[PDB]
Amino acid sequence: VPVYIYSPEYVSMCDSLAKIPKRASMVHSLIEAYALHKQMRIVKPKVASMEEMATFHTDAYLQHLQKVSQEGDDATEGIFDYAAAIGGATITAAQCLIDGMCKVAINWSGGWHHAKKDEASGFCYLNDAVLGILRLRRKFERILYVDLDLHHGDGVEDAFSFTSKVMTVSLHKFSPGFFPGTGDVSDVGLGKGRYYSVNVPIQDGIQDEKYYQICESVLKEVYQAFNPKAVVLQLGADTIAGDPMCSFNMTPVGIGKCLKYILQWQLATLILGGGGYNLANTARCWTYLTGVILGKTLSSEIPDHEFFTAYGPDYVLEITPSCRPDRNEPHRIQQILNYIKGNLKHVV
Amino acid sequence: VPVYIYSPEYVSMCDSLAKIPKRASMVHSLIEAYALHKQMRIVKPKVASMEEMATFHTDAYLQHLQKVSQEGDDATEGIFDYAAAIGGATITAAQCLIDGMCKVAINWSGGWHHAKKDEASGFCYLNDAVLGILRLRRKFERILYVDLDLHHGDGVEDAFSFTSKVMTVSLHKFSPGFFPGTGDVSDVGLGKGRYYSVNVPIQDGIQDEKYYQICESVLKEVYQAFNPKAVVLQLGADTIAGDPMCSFNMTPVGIGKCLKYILQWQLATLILGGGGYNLANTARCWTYLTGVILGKTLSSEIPDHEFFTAYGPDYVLEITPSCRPDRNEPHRIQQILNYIKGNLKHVV
Ligand SMILES: Cc1ccc(C(=O)Nc2cc(C(=O)N(C)C)cc(-c3ccc(C(=O)NO)cc3)c2)cc1
Ligand SMILES: Cc1ccc(C(=O)Nc2cc(C(=O)N(C)C)cc(-c3ccc(C(=O)NO)cc3)c2)cc1
Ligand code: NA
Ligand code: NA
Ligand SMILES: [Zn+2]
Ligand SMILES: [Zn+2]
Repeated sequence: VPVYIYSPEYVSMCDSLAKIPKRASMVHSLIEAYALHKQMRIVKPKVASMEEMATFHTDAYLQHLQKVSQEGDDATEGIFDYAAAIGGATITAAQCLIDGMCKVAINWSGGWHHAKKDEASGFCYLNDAVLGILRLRRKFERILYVDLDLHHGDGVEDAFSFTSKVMTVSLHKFSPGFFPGTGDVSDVGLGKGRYYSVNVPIQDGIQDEKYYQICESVLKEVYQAFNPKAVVLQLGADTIAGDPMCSFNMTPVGIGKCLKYILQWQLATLILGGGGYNLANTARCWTYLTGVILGKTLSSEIPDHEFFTAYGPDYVLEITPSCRPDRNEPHRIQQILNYIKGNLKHVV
Repeated sequence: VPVYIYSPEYVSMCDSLAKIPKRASMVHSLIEAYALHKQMRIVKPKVASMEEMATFHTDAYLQHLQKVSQEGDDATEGIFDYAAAIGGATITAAQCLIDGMCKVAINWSGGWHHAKKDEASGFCYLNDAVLGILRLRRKFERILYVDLDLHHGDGVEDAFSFTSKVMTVSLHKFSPGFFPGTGDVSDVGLGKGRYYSVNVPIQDGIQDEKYYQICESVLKEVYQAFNPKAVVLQLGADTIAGDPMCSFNMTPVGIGKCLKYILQWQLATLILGGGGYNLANTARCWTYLTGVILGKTLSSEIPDHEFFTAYGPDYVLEITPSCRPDRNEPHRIQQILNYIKGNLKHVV
């Protein structure tokens, strides 16, 4: 059955740093509230060690990061303790997969895909996704990373754009001035890790229907033109309607079919989170996806949990798309899918 | 000359509160660097007292904020202090105007237009703009509040919904899911003040010419129809191209014109800053604008000051639009321009 990397101390840990909200708690609180945890194997995460974070980051960086982590912004205090934890969490998820414990491991507080080996970007100071991928390598030769967060999962792409052992697929918003700004379809990787990096530029207003069509064909091509052995899926919920981001118009269900599509492969999957700046909703989303993984249909009545009052004013689990246009012209998308399939003709 | 509300103590204040990043020193540091300050009157703000704040907020509210602000995130500590300091700063600006000390009073760290009398909203705890409006109402009768920050300045509209003594005009983005969510053009005030609340809902990618041209038409009709005596202008720099918000595609010049226009009126104007989450960008903007207020032209190159590295790699004060389309279907805009001009018939 799935593994849920959870421990009170970890949740409380992912609700700290000067500019952090209590999203870890709300997410757990609901998964707990619908009793989904009861259907999972809970594992308590470890705190990664400098030596482990260092598998991907430069000693120099970790040492500095740490140094500052106590001082604050003289970057706040905690970041290193914080990072160490989530990092540890992801690695624990990978370890369980590797140790044929589960075929699905979950770390919803992970997904910090904007960090580099020697640099922090997009409030990510550790690339817990790379650390897990690396960890999967020990038994899995080919790893596939799918990023469904609204932003480009550069950190990870970048981390591996020189090998063909790790393939990444990032569906993100791509518009001049939108962060990070990287990820156009022509960005296929470098040297030997060329054509093993996929990016699908989408625009605002895509809904469940078109988003999945793109998800599925792309994944379809990939799977057979890369034949992976393990998957790292990051599901940042900034594509879900409601979110400050106000860019895509998705609901947990769309993302849920994209999730089912992967799960069916029957491969070792590491499930991460990432953005989701509409607390209640992000919690609605990963709690929904956690149901998908369990094969349980969830009630639409938000239980009476410590954070109930925040699921106003309808207090139900479904999310309704905002009344916003799709600026996605259906043929441009076809131009991209085509391109990609071409790029894939170079993957062996 | 114009007044610049600066205080070492005020900038240190405004550059901290746990998740408050150093935007205040950046803006001063650059205005200071271009030596604009030398041509203004630097006035030290006062802090606001419970009573000054109470002018607009409920003692209950004021005291809750007060309490928490001591504890911290047990919302950090300071919030009350921060609020009362920034409030104090607008109050001072307005008194200067009232005393006919100057014609323009600047407080780039104010413009927290989302706060309610008894509720914080959109990161705003105190509504330092209202308090300044309420301070102008001692001497002035008809106050006009123009809000050119990406968002609807609802807290200040609400505050004056039933009075025809204050007219609020807000140009902002209005789209299903975009915060705060209010501001349609059909939100014209209530009872005694119906038609005294003006809202201009725009879409993404508007640039300097379309934007200005709209601004100018509403302000012309508003000026002739409401005939103001003092102005309160909020210039949140989140419309500028670059900015995380990736919504409008403006440069300080399109906003510089709106400001210049308002200034042609020769009325006591209070300038407030506001959103602007691209620090170097915001500083550039408000430095350009302060130069507008002074009527001076600035070096395209950035002087060398404490936050110099931060303005690279082309170290200049201009900003270039982004390659994103404008979604303001021309015909729809006019519809607004007309509903408004018709609404402005019933104003005395
Ligand atoms: C009140 C307020 C509201 C919003 C922002 C905001 O958007 N901040 C802000 C600025 C920037 C940015 O441009 N940088 C280069 C760091 C990036 C982000 C940002 C947003 C989302 C993600 C993300 O989804 N990571 O995968 C990363 C980074 C946020 C700041 C203040
Ligand atoms: C990484 C990250 C990036 C961005 C945000 C973010 O946008 N937060 C966030 C959430 C909400 C919200 O929905 N509320 C109900 C508070 C509103 C705002 C928000 C955004 C912009 C403004 C503003 O520009 N006022 O003029 C005010 C408030 C920001 C949060 C995290
Ligand atoms: Na996505
Ligand atoms: Na506005
Ligand atoms: Zn994101
Ligand atoms: Zn704003």
